[PDB]
Amino acid sequence: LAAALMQAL
Repeated sequence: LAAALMQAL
């Protein structure tokens, strides 16, 4: 999940 959200950066 972390990667799924951190793609924003």
